[PDB]
Amino acid sequence: TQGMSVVTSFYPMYAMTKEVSGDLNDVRMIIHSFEPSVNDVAAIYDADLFVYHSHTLEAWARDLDPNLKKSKVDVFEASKPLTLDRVKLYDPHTWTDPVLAGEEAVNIAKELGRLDPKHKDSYTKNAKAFKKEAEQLTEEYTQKFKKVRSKTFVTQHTAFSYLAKRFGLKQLGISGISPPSPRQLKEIQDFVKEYNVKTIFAEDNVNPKIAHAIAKSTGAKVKTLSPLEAAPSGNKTYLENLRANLEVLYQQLK
Ligand SMILES: [Zn+2]
Repeated sequence: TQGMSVVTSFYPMYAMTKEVSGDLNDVRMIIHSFEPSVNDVAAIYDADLFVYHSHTLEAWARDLDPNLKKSKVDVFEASKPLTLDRVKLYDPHTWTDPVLAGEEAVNIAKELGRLDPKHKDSYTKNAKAFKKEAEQLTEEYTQKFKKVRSKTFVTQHTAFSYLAKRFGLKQLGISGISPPSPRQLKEIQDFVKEYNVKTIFAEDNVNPKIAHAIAKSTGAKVKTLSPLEAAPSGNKTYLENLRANLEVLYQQLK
């Protein structure tokens, strides 16, 4: 409507762009196994800016060909300047590390500014505030995590490896990069005991029966920890949502 038409692949892309773009543009949203519908694709070609995270995640972003469709959408890989770790094929889940969520918002600002130079400074300022909020979050939880009685946890999938590097914590996913054999089940329960883990973290929108069973047979409590891959209910900013989840983690490792 007003300003540029911006499309994004999934919640962390949507929320970072939205906060960095402030009230200037039109920001909309369209995961490991997701293919765009014919409507999604049409709406990408129709946009000025489509923001996705990594071709290691939304692999389909590469099949887009604005040249053929005589469209002028700018296909934009927001995590390019980020070094990704190998599994562990790379682990895409950088967004749950507050610092790295920062670098990526800063990057999305840069691109918005290329597309629309008049408000360049404005994108920049919003990115800086986001960055500086991410750093207050990193610090607060750097303090909090060095005084917990349990530094290890298990999550429904391997989505928190970056969050875990950042806070000196150890994680294991029941599934891997994407949402487990009989051996793996056994290995997970052994990991739980070797490290004495008191909470298995399910995620909403993935069937929790396997986490409950592991927890049951292992003396551990199931709880919920969101990779922020699906959009959260409510009206919190990206980092408010990331904070609430760091805090579930700490309440449980406390
Ligand atoms: Zn994931």
